[PDB]
Amino acid sequence: AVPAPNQQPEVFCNQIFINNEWHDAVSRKTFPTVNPSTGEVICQVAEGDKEDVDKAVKAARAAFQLGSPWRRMDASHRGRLLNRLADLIERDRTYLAALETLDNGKPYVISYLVDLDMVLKCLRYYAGWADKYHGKTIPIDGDFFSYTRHEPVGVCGQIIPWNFPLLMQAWKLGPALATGNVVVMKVAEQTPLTALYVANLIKEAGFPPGVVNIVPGFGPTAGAAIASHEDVDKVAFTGSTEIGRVIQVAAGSSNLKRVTLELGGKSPNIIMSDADMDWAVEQAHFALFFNQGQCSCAGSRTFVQEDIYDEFVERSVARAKSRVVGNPFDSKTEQGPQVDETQFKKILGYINTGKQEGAKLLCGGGIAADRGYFIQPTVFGDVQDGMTIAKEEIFGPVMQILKFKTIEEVVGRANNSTYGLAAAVFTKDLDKANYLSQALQAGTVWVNCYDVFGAQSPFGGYKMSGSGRELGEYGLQAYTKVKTVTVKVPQKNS
Amino acid sequence: QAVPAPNQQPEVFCNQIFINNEWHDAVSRKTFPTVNPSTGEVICQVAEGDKEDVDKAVKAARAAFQLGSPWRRMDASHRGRLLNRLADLIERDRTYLAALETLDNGKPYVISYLVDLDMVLKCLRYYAGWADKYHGKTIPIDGDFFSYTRHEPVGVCGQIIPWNFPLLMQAWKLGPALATGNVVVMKVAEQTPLTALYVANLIKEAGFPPGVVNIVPGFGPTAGAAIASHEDVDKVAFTGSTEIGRVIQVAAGSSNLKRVTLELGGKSPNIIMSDADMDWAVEQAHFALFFNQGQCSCAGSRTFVQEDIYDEFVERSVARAKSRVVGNPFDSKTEQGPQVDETQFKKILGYINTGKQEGAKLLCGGGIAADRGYFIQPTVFGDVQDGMTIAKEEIFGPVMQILKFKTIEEVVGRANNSTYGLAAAVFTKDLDKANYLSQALQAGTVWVNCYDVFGAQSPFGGYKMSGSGRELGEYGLQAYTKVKTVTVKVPQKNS
Amino acid sequence: AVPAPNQQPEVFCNQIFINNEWHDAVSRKTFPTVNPSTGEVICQVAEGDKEDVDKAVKAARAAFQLGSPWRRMDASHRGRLLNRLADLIERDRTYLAALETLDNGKPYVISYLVDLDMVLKCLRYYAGWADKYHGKTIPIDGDFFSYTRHEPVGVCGQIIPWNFPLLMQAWKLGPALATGNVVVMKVAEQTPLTALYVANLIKEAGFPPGVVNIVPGFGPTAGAAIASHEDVDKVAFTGSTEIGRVIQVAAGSSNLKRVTLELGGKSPNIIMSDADMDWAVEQAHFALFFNQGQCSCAGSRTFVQEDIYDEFVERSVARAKSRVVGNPFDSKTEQGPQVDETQFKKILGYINTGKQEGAKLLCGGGIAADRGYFIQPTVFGDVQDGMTIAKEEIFGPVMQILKFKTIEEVVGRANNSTYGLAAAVFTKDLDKANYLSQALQAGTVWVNCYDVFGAQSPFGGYKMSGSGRELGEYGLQAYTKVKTVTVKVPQKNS
Amino acid sequence: AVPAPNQQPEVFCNQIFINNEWHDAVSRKTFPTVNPSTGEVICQVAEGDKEDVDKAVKAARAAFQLGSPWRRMDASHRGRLLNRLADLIERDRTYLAALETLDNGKPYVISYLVDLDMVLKCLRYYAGWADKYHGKTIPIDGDFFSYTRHEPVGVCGQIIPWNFPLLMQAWKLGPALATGNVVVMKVAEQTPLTALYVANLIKEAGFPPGVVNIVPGFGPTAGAAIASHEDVDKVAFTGSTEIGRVIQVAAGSSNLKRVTLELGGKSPNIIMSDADMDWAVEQAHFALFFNQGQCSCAGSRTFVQEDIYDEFVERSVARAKSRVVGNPFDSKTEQGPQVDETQFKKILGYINTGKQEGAKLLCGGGIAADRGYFIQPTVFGDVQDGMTIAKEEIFGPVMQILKFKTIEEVVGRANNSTYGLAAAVFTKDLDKANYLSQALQAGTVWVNCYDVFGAQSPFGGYKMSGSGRELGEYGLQAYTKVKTVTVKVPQKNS
Ligand SMILES: O=C(NCc1ccc2c(c1)OCO2)c1c(Cl)cccc1Cl
Ligand SMILES: O=C(NCc1ccc2c(c1)OCO2)c1c(Cl)cccc1Cl
Ligand SMILES: O=C(NCc1ccc2c(c1)OCO2)c1c(Cl)cccc1Cl
Ligand code: NA
Ligand code: NA
Ligand code: NA
Ligand code: NA
Repeated sequence: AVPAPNQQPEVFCNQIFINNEWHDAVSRKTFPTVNPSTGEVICQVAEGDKEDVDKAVKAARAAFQLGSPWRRMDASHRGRLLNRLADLIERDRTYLAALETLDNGKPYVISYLVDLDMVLKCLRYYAGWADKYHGKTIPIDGDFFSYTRHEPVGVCGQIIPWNFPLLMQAWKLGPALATGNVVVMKVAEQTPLTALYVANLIKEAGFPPGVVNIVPGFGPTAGAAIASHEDVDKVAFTGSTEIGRVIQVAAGSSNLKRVTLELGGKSPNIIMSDADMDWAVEQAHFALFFNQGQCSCAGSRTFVQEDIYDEFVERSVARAKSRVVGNPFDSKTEQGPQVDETQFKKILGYINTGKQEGAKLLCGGGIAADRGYFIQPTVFGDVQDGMTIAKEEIFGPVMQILKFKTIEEVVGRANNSTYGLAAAVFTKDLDKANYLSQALQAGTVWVNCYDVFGAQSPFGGYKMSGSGRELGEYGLQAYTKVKTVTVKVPQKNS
Repeated sequence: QAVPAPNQQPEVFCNQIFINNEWHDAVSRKTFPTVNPSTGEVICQVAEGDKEDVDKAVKAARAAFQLGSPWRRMDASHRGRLLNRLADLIERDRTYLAALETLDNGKPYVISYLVDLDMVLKCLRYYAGWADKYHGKTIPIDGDFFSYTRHEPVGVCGQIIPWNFPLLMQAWKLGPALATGNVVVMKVAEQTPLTALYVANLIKEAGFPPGVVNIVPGFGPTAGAAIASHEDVDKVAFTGSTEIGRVIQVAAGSSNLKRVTLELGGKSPNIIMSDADMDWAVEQAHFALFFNQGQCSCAGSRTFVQEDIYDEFVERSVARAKSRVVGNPFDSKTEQGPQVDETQFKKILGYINTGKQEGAKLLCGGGIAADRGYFIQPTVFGDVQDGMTIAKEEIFGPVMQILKFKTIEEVVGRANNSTYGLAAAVFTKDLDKANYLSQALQAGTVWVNCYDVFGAQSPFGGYKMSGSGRELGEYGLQAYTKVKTVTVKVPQKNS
Repeated sequence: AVPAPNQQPEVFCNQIFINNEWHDAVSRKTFPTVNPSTGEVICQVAEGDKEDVDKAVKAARAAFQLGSPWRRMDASHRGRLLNRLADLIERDRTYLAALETLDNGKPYVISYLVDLDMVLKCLRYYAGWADKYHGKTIPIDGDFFSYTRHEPVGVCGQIIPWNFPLLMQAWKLGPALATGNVVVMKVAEQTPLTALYVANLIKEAGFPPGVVNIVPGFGPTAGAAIASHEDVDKVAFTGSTEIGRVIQVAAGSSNLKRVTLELGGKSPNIIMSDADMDWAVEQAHFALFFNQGQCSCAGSRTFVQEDIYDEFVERSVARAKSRVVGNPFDSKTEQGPQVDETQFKKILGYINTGKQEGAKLLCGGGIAADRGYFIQPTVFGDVQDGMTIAKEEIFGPVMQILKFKTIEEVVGRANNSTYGLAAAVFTKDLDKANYLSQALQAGTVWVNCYDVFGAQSPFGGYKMSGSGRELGEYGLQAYTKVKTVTVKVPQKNS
Repeated sequence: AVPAPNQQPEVFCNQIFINNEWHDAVSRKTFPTVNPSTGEVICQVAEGDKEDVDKAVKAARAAFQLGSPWRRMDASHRGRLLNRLADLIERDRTYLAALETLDNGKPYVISYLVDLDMVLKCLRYYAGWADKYHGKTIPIDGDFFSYTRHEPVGVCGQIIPWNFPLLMQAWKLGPALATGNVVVMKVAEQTPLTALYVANLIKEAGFPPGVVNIVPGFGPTAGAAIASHEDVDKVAFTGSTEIGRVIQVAAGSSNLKRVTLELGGKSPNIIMSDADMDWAVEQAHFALFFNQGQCSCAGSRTFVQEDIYDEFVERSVARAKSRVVGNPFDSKTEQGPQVDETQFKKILGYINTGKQEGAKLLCGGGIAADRGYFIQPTVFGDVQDGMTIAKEEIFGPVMQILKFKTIEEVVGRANNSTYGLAAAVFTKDLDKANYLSQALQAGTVWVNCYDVFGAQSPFGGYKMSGSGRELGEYGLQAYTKVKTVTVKVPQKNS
């Protein structure tokens, strides 16, 4: 049950957010953001640059000063505030789902039922962590009392992508604020709007000024400013593998700030011959096509055992051909447009590359509409490991199906990747499942499911898919600094 | 490693009461005989501790626990060193202790050596590593305060251990209590005090301060009951029959509100799905029931077998029980030794006669295996029904119950229809069946495609009437730890 | 600020709460509850007994059945429910605060600012714990995958005292529900009203029927029925130590149910000569007299170093004499009546006992008013360790001041007690504080403060003051069962 | 209680350690290691370069392969091996302490009682962690079973310094091997000998070949090759802040490997007017001069309250003048030589800068012997914040004493540093101790003591002092990779 969408949501916030106030760029420059369904400009947005980031970092640093409201505040109260934000986001849930859909392209039903639900669950989960992340009292040798405090890292720079604007914002803000940090956040030029509105609610919820600061703008400018800043303590970045290198380089050439990265992937989805066919087919479709295919953990390498290959493919093509593409605000729409023109063209490039290399086109393969960046759900069969489409992140509605024989074989082929973000195993066999989840070199391994995310369970990549983890108790460690205090005592006893 | 040839008649060097690192006679000067179950002959006399010797033990322990004492001041890391030393000393005397364990208890020497001793060693060494790693917390309390917790020793811990695993039970008790800075007054089984008393000697040699560990051999209703009722015992831990754990607890509740943990009986279900690996399932089910002469609280004493494989399984099961070699525990061919004593001997025989009378199908064995010693034939009952006494009551002997079932919903309900809940097992190749069953079974430990798999790392304990609280793992430390909160006014609290 | 109270609040809930339903006793019996300030009957309340307990237990068992809504419910959602309950409670904060004062006698200002706030903070704390109490994956020897599940204990009997009716309810429900248990709760016959109103809010919050059942009645009847019930998996009791020994006895001869107890105390409050005099004096007054002296952790043995003893006693007597006793609804009132005639009489007896013992009566010592159960703030000086008033829990506004010379001396004297619930030290010296915080045999040691409770920090007794802990992560341990699952795997790797 | 030293220990191991075998450098080149007490060459050592690092890494990768002896080994057994290694090191304790002194210069008595003891305690501490670092079972939403495996990070590059050759090696090997990692370790060109002997003991203990590989050589060559390697999964560096940057840059332009740094410091040692004079003076001397002043956490900024400043400075100078410099093998020697000519000249240069900037040279300040790199214990008084010697890590026997007035003042000046490795407070006051321990921006705060290390308490810096922690349970985090496994189940229940 979903409330009727306002298909033309008004935009209220489009400037830079610092100290709970709205600011034009120092330069007074602005940039257009576009509706990827129509190609029409939604509105102009403040274009943040190095000098704007400087203002934002200075505001955060002051907010973080010892004895400030934010620093003195009860941990439990940081929790109440996160809970209040959740309630405000829920109050304006219909509006935000619509705004997300307008700015990003994903179906309003998914924005509402998935993205918005997950945002509420993430903030609410982390609200609970604010006063429960304990330090230790330590049985150290000698006549001493030793213990640790789990202190905030400090000023945290956070750069989030366009594929899940609201959710990614929440994945970052939850652990950061629960642990008492202050934030300087750069949002994607493609999808700045929803985050800017949330900043208004952050103000409304009662967060002290300077605790959260959002600077819309371009990456080569605003993003690198954060990563290179001499007073930023930590930088978390979710984006492509390409941009990620550009960040850790800039971040290491400054003040030795802490760095975490959530990057691309080429995740294998393995279908053993004893898997439930109907289930494995629907899940493989879901695994790849979700969010217009725009997921780092997309199941973009579908390994199918030879004995069931033909039937699996047969059933998969029918499912991809029945996938409804169109107006994101139509309840019946399964697939919206790609986020922008640059993505649109790049996806079409990979499709054409697939054909040249001898992959077998089974459906789609071309443009799905003359208006907006709609691409047809595309499926490639008989893919081989050495193909570009088998190796590179496409980030589009393009599915690759490979055939294997043995379980030992597929382990080697699934693991032969510079990526290692996620993987899946579909089988009914207890031993096969335990064998594969242990042997697969990925941060998350799903068994008989896919894209199962909980605020409670960590997500992150092995290898070149990134470092560190988000979500769960683990997501706190990156936003925490350990101080050991060791006190001479008259006589230590047990 | 290879099993060294055993001295089949090892000498006894310790048979008295151990208090403050010294050997005592009982006050009454009374001693009692401990028997060799393989021959029925007396091994030696053992000082017979009673309440008055327990009072000496508790006084001793209390003194060693005093603020400023060597034990209380000792670095936690050092308590770990002490535990490793003890382990090193036991490994030195492993051949001797393994043989002594066989002499006093009856279990095959090869098993004492390769199983019991290895597990004792692994248990002590594991907890040696916990000594300096069980942290309290610092806590982000509201207001201008600094709040933290100290995990302090619970104090004077009375520990009563059974006879089925004398060395191992000792280790399971000493490991966590010593790692966390406690002192102990231990009462060992009258059937098997010898090995525990020799280890008391090793505890001295290892360097533990006097009074940290005190051992009082004696009888249950006297020595054991005195620990449970003592006004200066802070914790009592009892492993044994469900029947006696009831008594022990009843005593603790009427004394000083001491902390109590129990490790009691069971009638654990071993569930064989039709898709199980047959040969594997057959050998594991045999092991699951017959191990240690069937003398395990977690014995797989209700063998549920899916109807399609029932006949084959029962046939293979009876073949294996028929081939199981019973005899002298020092002969390497022996898989089964005598039961622990005559009382058990007869109780098991009684249960067998009950099973026959109540209409269970006697498939093999069924009576005495030798004229001398407490040897019983490995016994298998087929067509066992839930309502039968032998399907309900713990037998603690080499008596196997095999029950037929049809569906997975059926077996879960039947397995869970028990006052016990110590352990359970599931043999199947299907992921969903394993997961469905491991979640649904009301048992403290669930084994999947294996049985009797223990590790110092993984907690062990029962649901329902099989006791309360756990042993082993990090959880074993909780029952031996006391939490103190210290909350301090500070000038200005900041994150 | 504090809103004006309705001094004659209406009563809505006075029956037995089972399956979200209000029931009369099977016997149709009711009992009168009395207003301690006036000695007048407030209303009649259903008198539950063994048959009513038996119905409650059955309902709880049924709600706890595998596949039930409460068992299948996401842990995070149990969290939502506790937060909703807290919200409904805060909604009715002004009303519940007045009802608490009417039935119990404590000053309304304190019911509102202390009791009700701590109730809210408690439930909101545990809401956070619902989906964060993880089991473990364990590196066991051999080719095995071993892990633990932290399952609920099941049907939990909870018996709560009359001194903090609402807060003790929360201390019990928070952890039990966060961990997925079901509850059969016996409330005190002196103060059943506020707890019954909360049950109404538990139904309104959306808790499934049977998850919380509340049976008002008497101890020898309803209480013993819970403790002795064959189908109750755990019993938690807070109250006098004598009655605690009975509850622990009932559980032993039934079904080996897990029992935790929170019992009495005779907590030492240690004042070193280097302490802040003004703070120490006001804190020692607070520590003994708070809640009409009706706290098990009351600082009922005030040890004062001999060099500041004369001055401390002077200030302490003056403070006691100025303490305003009267209508708990008058904002000027610091001290209401004792909870009932039985307590009233007990306190009078203890006062006389001290007098006959040769303790010096420095002020008070009699009845403070005609109506209700009011007792004059009373102070004894030159108290000795062997005195009955120095050893037994008085649970009234009766202060015991003792003189000591050295720190090594006061440690011994402080510890020479069969109780061990709490302790405090007042000093400015770092080493003195550490020495004493380590040496005192108490579950809680306060330094330069007293009665500082936080939802995050555990509370419970050493020795005969009880077993187990409430509050904090520790509060969850008693409400969880550990299950180990150990699985054979093909080949264990790190 | 110290065994007599062999003042000329024989060298048995001087090559590259790969696969438990001793290797010459590919180029066959070698370099001299010097005795800093005599300036004379002890012996030549294999000069490993990029090609050799390449061999070692391949060796490590092979030992880490799924199904290998190290990967299949019981975790408890990894612990048994660490204990065996510790026992072997204890067997050869006299020899190792003598060789440490010979190569490094530290007093033999210190090498024996401090260094080797701490080495033993570190290896034994972590041996105990081997089978106790659990993953989690997670109460995720939905019908799933979700859990984490704590897997090894893989091939770990470890570059260690020359100030604590043996202890540093153990600080790295302990956590790394306890978690099942494999290691390529680069030892200091100045002190490579003891570490290579320890590798012979690693072979003796029974560690599978390729689990530990040691490549002696130079920083710009061997050290850089490790950091830039495309098959190294993690890099841990300890040394100057300068080189730490080089490492973090090289380690970012390669394969996004994990990086932890332990860098320099300029740690504030704060003496309040109510401190114990005798104790504070001896401890401030220890804090600075320990190990020829060669400790990153040295108390190289001694702040003294003006009321006690004069007396503290007088006592400190007297103690510095009394410090015995000489042959490290002489039981009376308190201070040996600096590590090498480079450091020798660098410290004398800092001394020169100190005099040129107008800090009061109170004692020492020159060369202490005609042979070897001995420098007199030096004390500067009236040091100001803006002086080079008050800002830069000197890493030698050069003490700075500063005057302050208020606790608010000293807090601001102590934190006014790009370094935050450690700090200390000497006071008898409870409140002052707590205010400072919280306010000081350092990774370790000592109260009424200094340089108190325990295997159990974590160590590491804030800001430019590095990232991450060593020792304790936290020391395990940088060596662990988290895999989340999420499994579809029939019907989830609590
Ligand atoms: O709808 C779901 N995932 C969609 C999804 C895919 C990729 C994502 C994501 C959500 O969040 C970030 O990346 C989903 C499902 Cl089927 C089961 C459990 C929990 C969740 Cl959240
Ligand atoms: O008001 C307080 N305590 C009063 C109090 C006394 C005894 C109690 C209690 C509260 O809760 C149960 O027992 C109080 C104080 Cl002075 C400081 C910090 C936090 C709190 Cl909650
Ligand atoms: O000798 C000690 N520190 C000397 C020391 C200084 C700097 C260090 C170190 C040891 O290890 C690495 O850095 C020391 C002390 Cl006084 C007390 C407790 C534990 C320790 Cl280990
Ligand atoms: Na857009
Ligand atoms: Na015997
Ligand atoms: Na009342
Ligand atoms: Na050298």
